[PDB]
Amino acid sequence: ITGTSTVGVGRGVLGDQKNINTTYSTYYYLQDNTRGNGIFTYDAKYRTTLPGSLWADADNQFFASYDAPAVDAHYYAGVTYDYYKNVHNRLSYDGNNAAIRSSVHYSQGYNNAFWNGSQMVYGDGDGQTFIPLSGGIDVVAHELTHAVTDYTAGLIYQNESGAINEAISDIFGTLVEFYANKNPDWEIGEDVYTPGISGDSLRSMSDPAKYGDPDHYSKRYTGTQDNGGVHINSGIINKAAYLISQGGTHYGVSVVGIGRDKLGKIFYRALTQYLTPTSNFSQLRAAAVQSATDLYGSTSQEVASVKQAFDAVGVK
Ligand SMILES: [Ca+2]
Ligand SMILES: [Ca+2]
Ligand SMILES: [Ca+2]
Ligand SMILES: [Ca+2]
Ligand SMILES: [Ru+3]
Repeated sequence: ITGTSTVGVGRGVLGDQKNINTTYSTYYYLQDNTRGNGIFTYDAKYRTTLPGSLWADADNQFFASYDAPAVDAHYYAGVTYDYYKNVHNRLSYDGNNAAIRSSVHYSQGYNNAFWNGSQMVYGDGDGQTFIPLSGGIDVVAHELTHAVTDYTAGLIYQNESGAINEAISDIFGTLVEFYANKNPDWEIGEDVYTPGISGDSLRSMSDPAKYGDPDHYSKRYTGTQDNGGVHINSGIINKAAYLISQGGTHYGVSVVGIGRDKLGKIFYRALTQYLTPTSNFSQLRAAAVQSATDLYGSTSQEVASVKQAFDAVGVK
């Protein structure tokens, strides 16, 4: 909507107060004009018609329980925007400041969040398996990263390119979580998963096997469920990424860690310059090696560590 930029205040899903960029014109709307061509957050009102209505509030205060998922979808979209711009010089998900649109209160008891090809969509969870999923910065940045991938490598969402697509989203969702630097970890979804159980999450990058996901190519899933296991075999690549950043010895193979920033540069460059829609795991290894070669040189530790990491998960 046309209006003047303002700053509202509210509480997110986890009860934390944050300021949010809004737009005033009769109502205060969740429209942030300070980032690219705008960040816009919508109310799906428990139904499934999208995007629903641009979020309107009479007084620019967003402290009602119903407001919380919107506050966090809006704010963490901005954090994700900031990460890609400041860390990778990328302006929004298309690299040309496309508007970022999000809808919350999608459906009823909906235990998921997703990028639909055009926007982000967040369920509220059923209160048991999940609380509103925009409360998880890694979930928000994971699904916004699917938009980045769709505009760059274009990894097809099935089989190994699909598991790479998923891992790329887990990798950058986690790096955005470290960027925001609030209780960061290498798990996925922990802030919004199972409020009745502490210490768990949807997936783990540092030990995928904690949830029955493979941590080596010899344990890959080859059936047809889950689009050929894209949320399962993503564990193989998540482990590789974790090892590249943090190092460790995995099934006897030692990896020298090079840290998060370099993991992020290498995988960003792979995603945007070398991966293609049909890339498989072995092709990702090559892309990552070449990216590390470009950035740090063929004889670098960075290249050697990337190779160690893919050897450790059985990917040649
Ligand atoms: Ca209000
Ligand atoms: Ca965390
Ligand atoms: Ca996390
Ligand atoms: Ca939990
Ligand atoms: Ru996903």
